[PDB]
Amino acid sequence: RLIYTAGGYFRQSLSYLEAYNPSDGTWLRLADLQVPRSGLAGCVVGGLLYAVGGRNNSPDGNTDSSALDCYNPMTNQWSPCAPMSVPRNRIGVGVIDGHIYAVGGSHGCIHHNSVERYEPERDEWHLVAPMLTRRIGVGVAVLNRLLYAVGGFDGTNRLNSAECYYPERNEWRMITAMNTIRSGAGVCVLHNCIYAAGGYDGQDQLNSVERYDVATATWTFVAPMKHRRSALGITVHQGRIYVLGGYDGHTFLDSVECYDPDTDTWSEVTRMTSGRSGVGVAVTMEPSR
Repeated sequence: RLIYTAGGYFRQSLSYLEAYNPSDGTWLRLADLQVPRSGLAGCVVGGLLYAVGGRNNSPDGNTDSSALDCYNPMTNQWSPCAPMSVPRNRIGVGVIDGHIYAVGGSHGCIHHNSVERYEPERDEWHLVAPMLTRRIGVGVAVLNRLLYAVGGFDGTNRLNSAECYYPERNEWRMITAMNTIRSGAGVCVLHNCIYAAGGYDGQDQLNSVERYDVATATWTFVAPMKHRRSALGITVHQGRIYVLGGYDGHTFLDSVECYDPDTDTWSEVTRMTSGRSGVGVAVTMEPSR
């Protein structure tokens, strides 16, 4: 299994799909996305990689994207899927029961609180209950088949609140807020905790990391990253967290850091082939040759 990064931003939105091998350190260059996009999210269902939402910032135009596209590592080919009901730049997504939930994001000046669910076996999207909060640059994770939306920006204020979606009640409930306001943080599940790493609080890019224990409904700050960063990508591979790129207020980072939960330590393990922010990241089997 490899860490795949899709899209991103450096001066303009990007079409790169590259896959990192934590063992042998290589970055594999794979088929370009059909459209350059930044602010998208990535996920894997079955063994297929999905690129969801985002925005195409190009020298000739700037369009948010409702697109859903699917990458098959066995063919090294992208195929479109049915699109979401609206464009969603700076989206978060999570997977429950083999279905993809698309959460928040922006379309122009619209800041979504809406949420919709994709069923791959029908290739179709349906709207679900909207969040309590409009959230762009929202971090999303799934724990025990409940869907969490963490932080973001509501168009006026950046957020430390978090809320939780119950699929079978079709309702959102506020949970305990994070210690730190964060939009564009990296949010993932590791072991049985929700991690929120980095992001932006409206004054500084952040290197802090905190984690939510559902048993105690509390957020605790752990080992902070080496490099402050907003709009980073994040994923879990073999029991460790990987954060990719982002923006530190000056530079589009190529740094990749890795969190070992057993030692509560971060280390820099590689650099992307070029710095970028706003990627979609996810883990799936290695391609065929």
